[PDB]
Order: sequence, then C-alpha cells, then structure tokens
Amino acid sequence: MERFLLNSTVLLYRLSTVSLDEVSLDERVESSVFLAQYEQARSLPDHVAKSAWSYLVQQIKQRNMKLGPVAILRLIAEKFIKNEKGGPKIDLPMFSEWQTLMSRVSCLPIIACHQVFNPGPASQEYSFRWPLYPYHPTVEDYITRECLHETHQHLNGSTSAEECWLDALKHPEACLRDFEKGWASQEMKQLCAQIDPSLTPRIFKDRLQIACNIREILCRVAQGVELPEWIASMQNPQQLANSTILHNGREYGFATVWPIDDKYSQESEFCWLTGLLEKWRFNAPEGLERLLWIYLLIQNQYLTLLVQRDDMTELREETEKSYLSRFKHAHGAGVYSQVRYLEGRFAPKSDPNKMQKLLFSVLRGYWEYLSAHMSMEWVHEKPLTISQVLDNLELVEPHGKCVELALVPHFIKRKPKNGEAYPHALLFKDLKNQAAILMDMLKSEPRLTGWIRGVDAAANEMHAPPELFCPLFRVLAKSGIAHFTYHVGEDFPHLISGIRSIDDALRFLPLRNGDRLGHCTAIGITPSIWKRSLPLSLSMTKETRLLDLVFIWRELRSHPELLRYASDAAIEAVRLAHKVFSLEEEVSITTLDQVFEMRGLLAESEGLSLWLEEYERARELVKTTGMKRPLKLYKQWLTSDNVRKQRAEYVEVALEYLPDEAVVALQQAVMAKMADRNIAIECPPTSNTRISQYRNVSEHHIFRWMGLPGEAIEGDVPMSICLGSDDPGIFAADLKSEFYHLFVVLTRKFGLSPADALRKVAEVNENGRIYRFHDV
Amino acid sequence: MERFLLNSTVLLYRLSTVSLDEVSLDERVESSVFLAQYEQARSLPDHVAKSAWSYLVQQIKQRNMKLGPVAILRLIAEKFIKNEKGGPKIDLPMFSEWQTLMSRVSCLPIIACHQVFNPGPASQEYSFRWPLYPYHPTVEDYITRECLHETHQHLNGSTSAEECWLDALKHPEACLRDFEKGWASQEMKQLCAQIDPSLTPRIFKDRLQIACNIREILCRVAQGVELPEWIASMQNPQQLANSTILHNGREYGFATVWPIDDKYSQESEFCWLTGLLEKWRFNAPEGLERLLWIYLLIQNQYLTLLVQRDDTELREETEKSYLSRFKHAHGAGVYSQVRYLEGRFAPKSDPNKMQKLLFSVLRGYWEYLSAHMSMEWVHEKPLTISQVLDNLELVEPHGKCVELALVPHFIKRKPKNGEAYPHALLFKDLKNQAAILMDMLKSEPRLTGWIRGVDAAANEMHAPPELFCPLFRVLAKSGIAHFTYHVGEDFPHLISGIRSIDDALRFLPLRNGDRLGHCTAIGITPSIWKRSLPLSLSMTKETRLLDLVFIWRELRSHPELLRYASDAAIEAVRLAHKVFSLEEEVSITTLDQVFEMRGLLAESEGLLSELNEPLKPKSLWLEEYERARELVKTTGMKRPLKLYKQWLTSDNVRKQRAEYVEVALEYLPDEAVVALQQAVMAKMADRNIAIECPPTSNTRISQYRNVSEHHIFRWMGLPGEAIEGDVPMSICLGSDDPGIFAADLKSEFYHLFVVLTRKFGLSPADALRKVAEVNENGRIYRFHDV
Repeated sequence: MERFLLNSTVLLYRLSTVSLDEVSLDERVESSVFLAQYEQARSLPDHVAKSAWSYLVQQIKQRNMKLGPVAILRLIAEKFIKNEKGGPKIDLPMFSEWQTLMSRVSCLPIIACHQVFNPGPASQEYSFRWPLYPYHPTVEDYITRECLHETHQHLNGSTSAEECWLDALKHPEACLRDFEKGWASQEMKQLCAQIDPSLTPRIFKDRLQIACNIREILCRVAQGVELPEWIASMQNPQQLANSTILHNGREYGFATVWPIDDKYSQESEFCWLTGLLEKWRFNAPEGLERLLWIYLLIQNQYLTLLVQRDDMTELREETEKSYLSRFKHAHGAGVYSQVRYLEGRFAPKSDPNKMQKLLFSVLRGYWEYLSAHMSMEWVHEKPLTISQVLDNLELVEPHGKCVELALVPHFIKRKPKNGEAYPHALLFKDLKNQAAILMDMLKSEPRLTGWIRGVDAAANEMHAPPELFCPLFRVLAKSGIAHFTYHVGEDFPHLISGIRSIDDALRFLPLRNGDRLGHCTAIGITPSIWKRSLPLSLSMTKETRLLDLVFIWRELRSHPELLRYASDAAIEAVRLAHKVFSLEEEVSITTLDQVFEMRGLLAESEGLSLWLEEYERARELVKTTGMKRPLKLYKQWLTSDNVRKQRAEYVEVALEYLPDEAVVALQQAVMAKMADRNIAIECPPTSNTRISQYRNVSEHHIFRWMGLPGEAIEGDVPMSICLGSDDPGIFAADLKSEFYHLFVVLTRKFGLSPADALRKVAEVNENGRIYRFHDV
Repeated sequence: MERFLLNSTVLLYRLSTVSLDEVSLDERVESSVFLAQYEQARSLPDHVAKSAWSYLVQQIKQRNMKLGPVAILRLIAEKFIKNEKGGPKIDLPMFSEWQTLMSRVSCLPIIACHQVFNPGPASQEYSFRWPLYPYHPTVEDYITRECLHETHQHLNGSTSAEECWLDALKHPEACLRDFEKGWASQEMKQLCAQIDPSLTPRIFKDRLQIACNIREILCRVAQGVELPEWIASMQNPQQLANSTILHNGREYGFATVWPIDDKYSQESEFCWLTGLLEKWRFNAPEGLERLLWIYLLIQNQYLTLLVQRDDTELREETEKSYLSRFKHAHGAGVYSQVRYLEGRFAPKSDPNKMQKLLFSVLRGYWEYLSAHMSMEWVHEKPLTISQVLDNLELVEPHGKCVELALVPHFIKRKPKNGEAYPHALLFKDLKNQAAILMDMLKSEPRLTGWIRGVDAAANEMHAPPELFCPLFRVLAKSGIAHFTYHVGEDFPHLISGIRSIDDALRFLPLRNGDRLGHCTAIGITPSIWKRSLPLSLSMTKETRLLDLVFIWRELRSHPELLRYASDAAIEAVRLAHKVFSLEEEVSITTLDQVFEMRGLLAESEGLLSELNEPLKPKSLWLEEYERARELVKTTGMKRPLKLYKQWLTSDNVRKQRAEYVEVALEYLPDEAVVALQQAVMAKMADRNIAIECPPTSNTRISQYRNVSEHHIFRWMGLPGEAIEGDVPMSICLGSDDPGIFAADLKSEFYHLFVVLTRKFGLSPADALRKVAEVNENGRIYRFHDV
C-alpha cells in the first residue's frame, strides 16, 4: 500500500492545490490513495484495499507518528533494507517486492531514511552511487571470480533514470523544450495522458519549477539555517511555481547556498536528505512536511513518465562526464569491476562530425576510466582526438579486471515512408546515409575496427520488415564490422506473426555463427499465457497475414498430426493471394514461396563502388534460373499501387486460429533453427514489466528457455541465452541487480539449491561472454 | 575431382614432357586424372568418377575460364574457404573434407587464390603463417580461458611440412643428399617407388631444379615486369633442369631479384603468389599457366614424399628455427594459444653434438620470452647454457606464454645378429646416449627442471619394450622423474599388440602420473581391426610365445573365457618345446616365472657374466647390476634362470625365436580380444597412466573408413562407439606426425569438436566438455616442474 501513497498523480493534485494552512487531510489523502489504487491495480478487491490501508495507519499510531513522507519512508526502509556485512542490503525474500517497488517509487529517499533511522555498524564509510543489491555468498564470490557480462547497455542519455531527474532540475527549459518537441506528436499526447490525464507542457514546467523551489527551501532546513522570512507568504504550494515570491512587496528568490559545490549529484542529494531527515527524527512540522511530500510525489511522477517515454542540449549536456561515470558505475565499488565484457550500444547521428565527436567522446571517456586504475606510460596524457585515444588504448592488455568496451551502434526505424518506388524507401535512404558515415570513418581510421564491432537495429517491427536490413547488413560486413545483431522487439499483433518475424530474421539476415538476436519473446511465451486478456478476435494487416500463412505451411508440412493446419493454411494462403495480387490465373503455394523468398534482394535491385556491386550481386542471382514468374510477381508485390493498398488493409483473425499444440510446434521449429545456426538471444531484464501478460516474474518466458521443470515444454530444444540491461523498466537498475533477481526467483518460486540455482544462471551469464563481439 | 589435379604422379609426367606451345591437353589430363584417381582411391566407381570429372568440366565452362591451376584453386577457394570475423577460415560442415584434402594439397596456394578473388573485408591487414582453422564460438573462447596443452612435438625440424618445401628450395644440394642417403636404404627405395616408380636420385634433382626455376620465371610475371626475352627459346620444362638457357648463343640465366631480401621465406611466397594470381584474374597465357601447374604438382609431390618418408639437413635446420617453432606454436595475439608444450628431441651420442642442440633450444625459447616478456634479464645476450638458465629462472608461469619441458626420445634399432644377446649394439648406443645425458645433466643440475621426460619412439617389432627397464631405472636415479613410452601403435597381431602395452605396464618403471604414446592396440575394436586382412597372419615365434604366456595370465582369471586360456596354456607348452628344444617337463607356471625375469639386464652378474667377478666401482648401474643378481640367486629357484640364459645366449634358441609362425586372424573370437583390452584398462587406470592420442587426421592406420570410427571416441565414452565393460582412462592430446602438410594442435582440437557435433549429434556445450577433458588431461599429467 506504500507505493500508492508515494506514487499517485491524483495525490499531487490533491496536495499541491491545497494550501499549507490546514492539517486535516487524512480523509482526502485516503480518498486519493483508494482512487489511485484502483487505476494502478484494479484486480485487488476493495475489502483488501480498505483493510490494508487501515493496518498501515495502525502502525503509524503505534509509533507516535503522523501520516507523511518522513513516516511512510521509515516503514518502507524497515520492511526491505537491512544492514549486512557489506552495509545496507535488501532482504532476500523481499527483493521481489523491491523490484516491483522500483518500477514506481524511487529508492533514493528510502535509502537515506534507512541511514538516518538505522545507521550502519561502526560508522564505516558509505557513499551512495549504486542501486542496492541483496546479499548471498553463493553469488557474491561467483561475481568476484567470474565477472558479469553485458550485451545491451544504452550509453545514450543518463546512466540510470534516478539521476536524470536531478539533471532535469539543472535544465528546466532544455528538458521542457525536448518535452514539447515530442508533445506535438500524437504518441506523446497519448503517452502523457495515459500516465496522467491532467498534464500539459505548461503543467510540466510548473511541476518542475515547484520541485526546484521545494528543493531549495528544504535544503535550507537541511543546512540548519533559519528561514528566509518569507514563510508567512509560504501558504500554498502553487505559489512556488513562479520562482519569485513577494513578502511585504519585495522581491524574494529561492536561490540558496550549498556546502557542496555540485548540488545535482547523488551524493549531494543523499547528504541533503539525511540532514533533513535527522533534523526531523523526533518531530515533523506539517507545513514543511507537506512540501517534502509534493517533492517526493513529483519526483516519482516525473520518473515514472520518463521510463515509459522509452516505450540537442540534453543529449550533449556534458558529453565527456556522462560516459566516464557510467563506466565507473559499471565498475562499481571495489578495486575490480563486477562487469568484464560490456558492450555500449549507442545511436549514430546523421551529422558525420556529430558521430566523430560522439565516438571520440566515448573513447575519451573510456580512457579516463582506465587512467585511474591501469597505471602505465601513455602516448598522450591529453589526447583530445580519436587517434591519440587509440594510441592511449593500444597499450592495454586483457586482464579480466576492468570494464572492456566493444561499441555497437544501433539503427533507428520510423513509420514506413510510402511511395518512392517501394513503401519503405526514405527510411532506407536515411539509414543508408547513416551507414555511409560509419563506413568512411571506419575506412579513414583502420584502428577503429577493433572497437566498432557490431551493428544493431532496435526501434520497432510493424513499421519496417526484418528483411529490409539484409542489403544494409551485407554491405556493412564487407567493410569489416564482423558482427551483426538484430534486436527483434516484440510488439507483434499475433503470436504466430512474431514467429514469422524470427524465422525471417535467421533466414534472410546475414547472421553468421556467433551472432545474436534481441528480445526474442515470441519464441518464449507459452501460448496459454499470451492469450490472457486478449479479445477472441484480432486484426492484422493483409501483408502480415499472407506471410504468416505462407510461413505456417513451410514449417508444418512435416508433422503428421498437425498436417491439417499446414494444408488449411495453404488453401487459405493461395485464397488470400488472389485477393491481394488481384490476378486471375492459378497461383500455387509453391509459387508463393518462390515470390516471397526473393524478399532478400533490394527493391531497387528488383528493377534490375561497394553499393554498385551489391546491387549487381542480387541482379545476376535473379538471372541464374527460370524464376521469371516469381520475380515479376515480387516486382508486382513491390511496385503496384493496388497491391500496396491491398497490403495495408486489415484482416480479422480469430485468437484461437491455431491450437496450442500448433503454435508450440511452430515455436519449436524455429527453436531448432535458432540453435542449429548457433545464434544467441539477448534477454531484457525480468523487471521490465512491459509484456503485460505476466502476473508475476515467476511466469517469465526465460525459465522456459533455461529449462526448469514445469516450464520447458516437452520436446524443447535447448539454446544459448545471453543477458543484458537496456530498458529495465525500473528507476535504478544494473546487471548485478538483474542477476540477483534471477537467482532469487529460482530459489524461491522453484525451490532450487543455491549451488544449482547459481549454475543455471551462470550458464546464461557465461553465454554473454561466449557470444561477445569483442576482438581476440 | 579437384584433389586429383594437384597431387598426381602421371599428370606430372604427362605435362612435364609436353611442350608449352601446344594447348590441346584435355584428352590427356582426363586420361591422367582417371588413372591417377584409380591408383589413389581404388574403391571409387568409374560411373561416379566419369560423372564427377565431367561436372567439373562444365562448371569451368560455365564460369568461362580455362582448365588449370588458376581455375582449380578458384573452385576449391569458393568451396572450402569462407570469410568470417577472424579473416579467412574454413566452414564447419566441410572441415573434415579439408583435412582429407590437406594430406594431398598444400594450403598455401588456396589462401593465395582465396585472398585474390575473395578478399577480406575492407582489405584488413592479413598475415598468414598458420594453417586455417574453422570457427566455433563455443570452442574459440575455451582456448582463450584455458589454453591448449600439447604433449608430443618433434622439435627436430621446423613447425609444419609446407615450409619445409621452401627449405628444399633453399638447399637443393642438401635435400638431394638426404634423399640420396635414404635412397641407399631399401625401405626408402620401396617407399619412393611406392609413391612413384619413375623416381631416381638423378630425377629428384631434376624435379627440384624445375620447381626453383619455375618459381623464378613466374616471379617475373608476378612482379609485372616483362619476360627477359629468353622465353623464346622455351619449348619444354626439361630446359628448367639446368638453370642455364641459351638463346641465340648468348649467356642467360633463370634467377632474378626479389623485392624482399629472403626470397625463400613464408612472406615472399605469399606475396609472389597473390601478385601472380592477381594478374591472371581474367585470363592467363597457356605456357605460363601450365608452368604454374608443374610447380604445384612438384610441390605436392615432394610434400607427399616427405610425409611418407617420415613414417645433413638436420644439423643445419637445428639452429634457431625453434624460435619460429615457438612463435608458430604461440600463434597470433598477445597470449599464446598453447600453454603447456612438451617438445621432444632425439639425443645424439657425441657430447658436443648433444650440448649444442640443447643450448640452441633453450636459447631459442628465451628469445621467444624476450619478445613478449619485456622485462630486464640478468644477461642480455646469454650465448651459453648457464646464462640461459639464470635468465629463465626469473620468469613465472602466469598462463600466457608457452611453457617448455624437453623430453629426449631414444630410437630403437634392428636387432644385430650375434653378441650373445638380442640387442647388444642397440643397448650399447642407448647406454652411451643416456650416459652423456646423465653426466651432462649432473654438470648443470638446474636442467632437471627442463629435461623432464624420456621416451623411445622408433617402432615396436625392432626392440621389445622390456629392454628399457634397466636403462630407465638408472635414469630415475639420475633425476629425470618422468618416463613415457611410445608403445602399441604398430603390431603384427591385435592380441600381440595387447601384450606389448602390458609389457610396458608390468615391466617399465612407470609411476603414477606417467604417460604412454599411441596405445592403438587397446583402441581398435577387434571387428574393425579385422577389416581387409588375410585369413591367417604371420608373426615371429618369440612374439608368439610371449603372447601365449600372456593370454594365459589374463584369461584364466576370466570365469567364462577358460577354453581359450586352457587351450593357450596347453599349446604354449607345445611351443616352448619347439623353441627351447628341451626334453623334460616345463609347466605354464615355470614359463611365467621365466618370462617375468626378462626385465633384468643381460650383463647383470650371475645371469650372463660369471658369478665370481670383481665388484664394479659404484656406478649408478651397480644398483641395477646386483639387484638382478641377488633376486636371481635367492628364492632358492634357479631352474627358471637357466631356461632364461638359453633364451638370451643360445645359438639354436635365438634362431628359433626369429623363425616366423602362422597365426589365424580370428584366433581369439571377437569378444575374447575385448576381454584382454578391458583387462589392460583396469590395470593401467589403477596405475593411473595417461595415453597420448595421435592426431585423428592421420590416416596412418589404414583401417578406418573415415574419422568418425577413430578409436579415440571409444576411449572418451561416446554412445554407439563405447564397448560394454570398458574402463575409462585418462587421455591427453598430442600432434606429432599428423600425416598432413599444414597442421597444428588447434586444428586437431577443432577436428575432434567437429566430428562430435556432426556425426555423433552432440550439442556444442556438451561436445566441448568431452574434448576439453582430453585437453585438460595434458595438463594434469604434464611433465613440467611445479
């Protein structure tokens, strides 16, 4: 019930608009919590909610406390955080609840509260920069021996969401300008309204402005200095939205003095809270207690919105400090880093000078990380250029202690660009331009090929087909990239359609041995789990359905019992072909394979330097055989106005079109090809609660992949599975935090021995190294 | 049929004598190809063969090229070589075929052809020194964590066989003399005529000289410079046998000047060949096109001859080539791919000869460390044994650089007739050779940390394994501390081969942690061994008698295989009367007692020399001399001893032993032989003695149809290839005589991994572990000091 109290937009409105004069707000905050409880968790019954709230009040009265942020924070910290040998850790059975809490409530205020009301033993040093971890000696020593391995670590933006809130305080207007930049688009308007209907850019500015002023006035209380005498004017929290208050008709700002020169860091914020909370240990003035409550509520609300946004001046805020701290954050406390093989996925920029500076910024950031720990002679102590950084980094050796970086740029996809001789062209033109800078700077600097090891494309799937990037990946391989991963996001309209996308990925993309795929949830989810809450009738594009039906016949023509499904789909496949192609004569399912197999060749090459030979490479291949009919049907499939209109049309498909046994075989058929080509899978963190069908982590699809009893369907083929933390969905996260969650769930929800539980997770973690993109 | 146009005796004959001007040779090469493929692969049917050649013919016509090396390599290059992240590698499904191919064709032209026509990405700097290996992420990362552990490398010679071809070019006169000196012996004469009857020492100089001159001629084309105009007088390749071509009566020559100083280096050949095939990317002049064909045919011919002849140049090749060997073993990258390497070498009688080679290897190893270990040594230029050891004591093993442990291996010889016991001349040499080793080791006692093992790898029928008992035991007191034997690879009968290994186990002073080499006797399934053998084999009486006495030892213990034990004991007594010519009664118990005392030295007092002799002056041998003496005198039983003296020093007995006897092939039933093999396993696993396994790419057994039937899989315990009741052993990894041209331990490691995944159907995670156990057993039983 605690997370409702500290994270509920309605409570922000039912407090900020309420002045500081009255204190009697218990019924209103109770109404706000119950109202917000229904939205965030509908299924929880009212008698459960009403009882659960009252018991919380009883605890507060049992400890002579008042309903407020300083009091609720204690019980949260008391419930989860405990002192261990390493300091403040998380209780092992409570980590599942903590991960759920992390998705909605920031841990920074809680941890300071634990420090104040339960200081660590011997007053040993404790500086907070890293999200808390649970402790288990079976895993801790394994980490010290076998360091962790990352696969998808977004260097773009902030290292974690928690400090981005502080950075937003430093840049009230730059973040707002970026906020209104997307707000004009329809998606952000729905995204903002979905989190909270009462949100406008003007509201956003006032909300951020209130938080900044609240931070200053509470900083004065934390510093112990007396009030600046305009507290008589301090009556309503909405007054602070102007940053200029007047008492007796005189100007009064909110800028104050900070003992630490940097006021926008985790340590500065943590020290601010501990002093403030210590001064409120025995009492709490409500007129000042409320001001803290809005700050916690607004910090939580902004952070919840920011993490969901993932589903100019800000990107270049520091450009040299951002990458250094993240590597230090990856290294963590201690002499030796917990992560050994880290891949930094970064977004390339259209401006060649932007990418070169960004690439220099990352490499220069990496050298600064190695400056403090690895101590040997450096060719240039102040490199300031790419070549000197390579000279600096050419003297390092692989010692399995420091974080080892292997940059992998990831491409971007937008909505399909209709016209231009094929319905996805300007997207190809934009990306082909992006690849041009990558190749020439790689060609200009041969030593760069040891760090730009891979190429990815992770934006979306319905807009751009997976086969679109086959020409782009093949040409990049000839330039020396030497690795190619394709992060297949799972936003598919139908589960069977998702399997088709994976099958297209292995078949069409030039994924050599030892490559990877990202977020392959289509081949993970049990069909019974997927069907939860979906209506019995689903809608998909005719283009998707036609490929889906062709795919089913291709992999179900061998199973004896499941032979009617392939036959029925094939008859329905050719039936839909007549509707789409509008042709009159007979077309066979065998012909449909031939026309759709030519999807690999480029659309421009369909009509027919490294681009020129790649164009002709698929040209002569088109002329090697007698496929004159499927080729022109593919040209019709690409260069016909009626067909494109027919492709975008939506068809209605029943949810239970194929029985559970049919989808499992389709999953296993691709699952077999998944292992046979020996291509690893990148698995997002289990805390990423964006599947929306999982009632809890125990139902996560990864356990089917690993092969625990009761999850691995009979006949399952085992694979190789990696790990990564790109969009954890929680405010503060790390691979170690994700690693412990997997270990905890195995021991609790499945009753596995700690030695065996470690081994199963170790296999997944180890595979992150076996399929690394780093050089040897 | 791409493997018969590059290694074929008749095609070389049918193209060397054909003049360059004429071009019509398809009907002559095709007749040559079928004839050559018949004498190589006799089991290939004609209808498959005729179709296969025609398919190749129309494929070239489809590609619009001209039949020749410039086209044959292209088809192989696009067939086997596939680019990857590590550069040009070999695709996994066709790695096994490549290893079969590599026994006939040198890889160097293929990579040269592949690089020109299918270059790497962005033309990244590529340096080829090592043979191509397939890529597998599950395996390549295992090497990075736990490096390979090699056990049997012959440091005498260079790294692989492909670069030894260049040495044959560098020393045309020396390689001729080595061939001529071998050609004097009958075995090489049979072996040379075995590969090609039309081979004479006069011809061998002719063939090598042609290759050298063709190399010079094509280098001019490769450089792009025009021909020096004496090609007008070029009508036959036989002109290229004299290094002097006359045109219009004016003096000329074939030699030229190369861009690099050392024209006979690995880099020079690659730059020449890649440049040459670069200028023939579209079309090639036929006269020079055939000249390249001759060079490849000659190159493969010498490589084919060299490999077989392996189963002077040595002195010149044994100076600082070890640094290249260690660098070749280290491989590319900062850290070596092989951590524990056991380089064997052949000791020599003269102390100056043996001291010089030992210094060269140790100095060479230090040079390899000095290139990596950029750390200040006590002596910057050692140039002597003592300064090498002082320098080498400063290095620590931290799992990155190659660690060395030299192991001299004795060479057994034919038993010379006479001298009162079988091998006197042989033992006198071995007694002298070890004497030089032991005293020199005592001169510099720090060598006991590097000179770790002793081996003996020449053959099996030449000298019985029990002959090394006295010479090993004294070496044990000399501080060697590790003994390994090369036993069981060659044998006249499978049951007899079992005896030879059990002779090693019972007699040799093998302690826990020692190793054995090529235990093929306990590896081959008896059903597999009987493939394509006559219904009755032949073997010497002495080898037969030791078999019969042994088969009684390990079968009377067997509750159900008693008939074989009882029959053997009966007829062994029958054979003993034939051999010893005795008239009284000798029982099977007496025979075993006689044969258990064959490990004693012949010259031990009271056994062959007079019992009343003055005592020798306290050598390391007096422990051995009197030990075999007192136990013979004691036990109150000298009846077995007097039988043994006739077994050593009787004119009739020694003659009767060498007289051959006829043994049925299936003397023991199929199950019966398995009982002996599982008895060896229990004995040696109890003693915990590892087994060196030969490379599986070595088609020397001539009994396995493919690699999937190799006996190594039986030892590791593969289902469908493990015989019931087998006792699993410890098997280490080694690459001594792979039988192919360009080989390395990493290639052998991949070869094992490929077969498990493909033929046996094992997951990559599970397949690696089985081959990882072999790679780690080379580390558990390492001879390197702690």
